Amino acid sequence: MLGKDVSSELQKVNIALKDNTLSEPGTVKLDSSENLVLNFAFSIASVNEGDVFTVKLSDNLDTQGIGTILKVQDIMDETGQLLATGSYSPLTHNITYTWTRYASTLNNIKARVNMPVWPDQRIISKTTSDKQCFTATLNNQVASIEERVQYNSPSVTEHTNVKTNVRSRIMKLDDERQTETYITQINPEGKEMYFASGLGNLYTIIGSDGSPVNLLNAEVKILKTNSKNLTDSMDQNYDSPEFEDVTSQYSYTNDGSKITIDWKTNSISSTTSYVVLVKIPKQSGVLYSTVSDINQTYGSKYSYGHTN
Ligand SMILES: [Ca+2]
Ligand SMILES: [Ca+2]
Ligand SMILES: [Ca+2]
Ligand SMILES: [Ca+2]
Repeated sequence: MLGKDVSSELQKVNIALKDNTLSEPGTVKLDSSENLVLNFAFSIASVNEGDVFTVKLSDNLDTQGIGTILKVQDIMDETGQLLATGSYSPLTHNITYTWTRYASTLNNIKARVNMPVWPDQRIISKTTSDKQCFTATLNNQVASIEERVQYNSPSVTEHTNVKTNVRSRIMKLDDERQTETYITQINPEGKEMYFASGLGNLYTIIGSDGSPVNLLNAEVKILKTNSKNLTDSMDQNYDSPEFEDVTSQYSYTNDGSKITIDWKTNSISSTTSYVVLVKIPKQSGVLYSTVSDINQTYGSKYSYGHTN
C-alpha cells in the first residue's frame, strides 16, 4: 500500500468484540452454531472514491465460519445509499472497505457496523482446554476477548463384541457452487475397531434421518491416515503427505438416500483412521454417518444437521 488507506484519519473510533449470544460465555461451541460479534463505528469528514480503511483481525478470527463468501456487508448511510463495500482476506485476516463515488460527495460521514466473526476453524481446529485470545484493530483502537473453542466429541461404543467410534461434520458451505461438504471420520479416537465373529464386516453408512437429503450426485473421496493427524473441525489440508487416497479400494453403493461403504474387514487397527468426504448440493436435512453393520443394528452413529 503506497497511499490511499484512510484508517489513520478516522475519528471517534470505537471497536468491540462481544460474546453475549453464546450459551455459556467463555466457550464458543462451533458444533452448536455459535460465534462472536464484532462491532465498530467512526466518523470521517470526507473521503475520495476508491480510498480504503482496514479492520484488522487476529490470525485466529474470520468472517466466515463454515462459509466461503469473501464479501462482508455493505456500509450504508441513513438514506439507504451505499457508502462502502468490503471484503475479508484469508491472507491477511483483514477486512478492507472501499469508499464509493456516492460517499465521496458527502461531508461528515458516520459509519457503524455489526457482524458475526468466528474463531477460524482452520487455525483453532481442535477443542481447546484453555482460553484463546481474539482481537480486532481499527486504526489505534483495539478490542480483545478470550474464549475456549469447543467441538463435539466422537460417538464411541466399547463392548466385548463391538468396538467402534465415529464423528461427522458439515464443515463447508460453498456460496458460488451452492454445495455443502460433509466429512466423516472413521476411528477418530485411534482405537481398535472390531466386530466379533458372526457379526460381519465393519461398514460406514451415510444417510439422512428426517431421508430428505438427495445423495445421487455425491462426490465421494476416501482418505486413510493415523488419528494423530485428524482435527476436530475437519477443515484441514487433505492433500498433505499424511493422507493417502484409498477411494479406489473401497467401492460404495448409493441408492440416492444412503451411501454404504464396506471396509472389507471386521477389524481396523488403532493406527488406521479413514476420512470420507461427501460433497453434494446444499440441502436442508440432518445427515448421519455410522461405523456399523449394514442394517445399523450395532456400532456407532453420529448426526449433523443443516438448514438453508
Ligand atoms: Ca448460528
Ligand atoms: Ca494479519
Ligand atoms: Ca494455548
Ligand atoms: Ca484427536
